Amino acid sequence: GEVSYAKERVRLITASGRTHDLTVELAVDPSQREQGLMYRRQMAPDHGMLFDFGETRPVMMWMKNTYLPLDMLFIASDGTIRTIHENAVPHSEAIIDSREPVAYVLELNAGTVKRLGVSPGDRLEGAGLP
Amino acid sequence: GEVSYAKERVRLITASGRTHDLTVELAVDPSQREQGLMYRRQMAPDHGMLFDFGETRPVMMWMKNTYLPLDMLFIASDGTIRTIHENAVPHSEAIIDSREPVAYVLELNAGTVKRLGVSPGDRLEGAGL
Ligand SMILES: [Cl-]
Ligand SMILES: [Cl-]
Repeated sequence: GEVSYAKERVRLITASGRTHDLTVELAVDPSQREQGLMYRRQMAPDHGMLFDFGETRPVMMWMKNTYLPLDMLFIASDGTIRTIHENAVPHSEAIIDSREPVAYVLELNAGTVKRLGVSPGDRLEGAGLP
Repeated sequence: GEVSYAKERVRLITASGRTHDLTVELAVDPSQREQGLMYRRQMAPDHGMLFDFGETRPVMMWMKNTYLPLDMLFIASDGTIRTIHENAVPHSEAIIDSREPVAYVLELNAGTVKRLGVSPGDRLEGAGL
């Protein structure tokens, strides 16, 4: 049938203590993680996709077939945001490497990191996290 | 400046032991309490506003300039939910009384109390509760 994703409420917590909720689709399967947000033409400002690699290891992301400009947050197993790549470029096959082992990647609309005042070292929290 | 409130994670804890997390904005001076949730057209199911009266006394609420239907929970200083008025009516000037003295009111989307299985006697916990 139609591809489905588990959804969940997560929150970004910043160093200032500010909290902001998001609704994310969980990309768990290999096909879900590879398809990512390909072909989607819209996505609400507080919605994103949380890629759950099921292990801690470096990861590689790209923008192949992706129309929405995105911010990418590379996240440790304890929810710490290690690095952030803002304004990934639609359609680009340039690899964006995590540069170090991580457990998750959060993709949000481009500009979301700025809108929410998020920085590396801030945290994502939710059901499995930390 | 953009209107802001201190914004907190709080948790409803039912008598049966179930927990439900929320993020609430804190209305803590007279102007904030009198204007809390006016104008808003949308609010997530797990969001609300916590009105902090700075003391324990009878309180009075209404729905002037309020577009969202809301559930009101009247809460003691220790976080115990004393009474609940579900399904307050957008724009209604009807005055909703705690009757007894309380320290807080939590406003949620209408129907939230029923959806979460919350009752009088249940508890709200957070930083400060
Ligand atoms: Cl801040
Ligand atoms: Cl779409």
